Amino acid sequence: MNPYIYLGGAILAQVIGTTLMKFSEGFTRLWPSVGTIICYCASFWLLAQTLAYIPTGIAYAIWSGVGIVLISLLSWGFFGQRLDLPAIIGMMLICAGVLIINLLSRSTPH
Amino acid sequence: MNPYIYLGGAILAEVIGTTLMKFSEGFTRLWPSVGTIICYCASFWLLAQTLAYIPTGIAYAIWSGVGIVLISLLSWGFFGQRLDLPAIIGMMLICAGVLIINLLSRSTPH
Ligand SMILES: c1ccc([P+](c2ccccc2)(c2ccccc2)c2ccccc2)cc1
Repeated sequence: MNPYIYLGGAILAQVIGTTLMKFSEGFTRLWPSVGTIICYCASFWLLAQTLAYIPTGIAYAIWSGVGIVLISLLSWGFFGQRLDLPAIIGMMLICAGVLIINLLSRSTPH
Repeated sequence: MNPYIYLGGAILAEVIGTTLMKFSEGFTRLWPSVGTIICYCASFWLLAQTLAYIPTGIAYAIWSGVGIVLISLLSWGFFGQRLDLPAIIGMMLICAGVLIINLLSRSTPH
């Protein structure tokens, strides 16, 4: 795999998984439930493979924060698309997170 | 039960889980790896108990502020690393980002 394509897959898995679990309200359908756990385990594996390459606690927090803001922003657009302050600030936060991951990566000896 | 104590325990379970996940070094240590799975699942369960008494964004704001300091202290303590300039800005972004998004976000329709 490519580590950024795999990261995009992990972001996609987080978006689908949170939404699917929210709709399900628990484990309802067995194949969705097992598949959701497997997609999260595959996503978690990428963090374990990237353990020393970037500082773990800050990296997880930035990825998680970007993820829930992205999930909320996608849900907000589904409710109705607004050029409003939380959506604008959410995009700025995601852009700052992407920039901060580069800065964390380049302040970590490769 | 006491929900404030449960939330503190839920955060502690994540911080210990993340500490075990770093200690496990790419899944090489078997017994911390087994403990890691249990600690995150326990954190999720304690969080599930919490989110019947403290709302999701309110809980996330507390989790974001309290938890980062605790894992950072352990990160210096056992893994010998210091927060550099972009990591400090990242911590500021995590701390203030939840508050501004939660303040300016608009209510769910359903
Ligand atoms: C397990 C179950 C729920 C959460 P989260 C959350 C999900 C994704 C990214 C960031 C946060 C949540 C999301 C939507 C509905 C309910 C719960 C979560 C974590 C800590 C504190 C509050 C909320 C976390 C782990």
